[PDB]
Amino acid sequence: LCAVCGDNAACQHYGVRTCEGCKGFFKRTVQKNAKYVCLANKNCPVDKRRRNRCQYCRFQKCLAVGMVKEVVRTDSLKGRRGRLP
Amino acid sequence: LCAVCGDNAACQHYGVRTCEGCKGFFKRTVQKNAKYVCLANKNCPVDKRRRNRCQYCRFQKCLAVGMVKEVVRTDSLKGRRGRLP
DNA sequence: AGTGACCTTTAAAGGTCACT
DNA sequence: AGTGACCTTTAAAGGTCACT
Ligand SMILES: [Zn+2]
Ligand SMILES: [Zn+2]
Ligand SMILES: [Zn+2]
Ligand SMILES: [Zn+2]
Repeated sequence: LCAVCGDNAACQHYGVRTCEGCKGFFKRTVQKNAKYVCLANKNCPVDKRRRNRCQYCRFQKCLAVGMVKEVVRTDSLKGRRGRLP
Repeated sequence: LCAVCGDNAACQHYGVRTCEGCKGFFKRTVQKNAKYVCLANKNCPVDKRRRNRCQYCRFQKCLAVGMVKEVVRTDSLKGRRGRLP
């Protein structure tokens, strides 16, 4: 299951077995180089029910569990689907 | 282009860019743990035309170009299709 | 604008069988 | 029994768009 939020997970995404929602979130965050601010103490619990309630803490736990930014495509590799040789 | 025989090659197989024929040859050789003997000096040229005329020299150069035996599935992984998680 | 269930696209695995 | 053109299956990458 998903290491950052607990939802159901079929395979690994950007280094960690993740939910479909946390694949999309982590992917859009890095492409847009988004930057967030947590309205509370950076201790927001990130489970399936509270997942969207803080984008900072949800990205913070993304980096903590070990999702790697470099996997989302950048420079030459942007746009191509599937595995890269 | 296929590194062992020169035929056309679409992708990489067991570590080296190879044709379908040399993918199949290399895979069954290792599964059957086959062992060959070269009817001549072990210098037999392996191109597309003479490709099947000596299975030792074609296997000899197969390991030389650098395809690795471990990729074909053994023990736990025998029988399973596709990429491994 | 952001979300995420759903989809296509890849590299590369093995399985198949007319032909030899 | 051996070959190899062809097929299906894997994980995992991006793209979509009704819903919010
Ligand atoms: Zn998730
Ligand atoms: Zn927070
Ligand atoms: Zn070849
Ligand atoms: Zn020979």
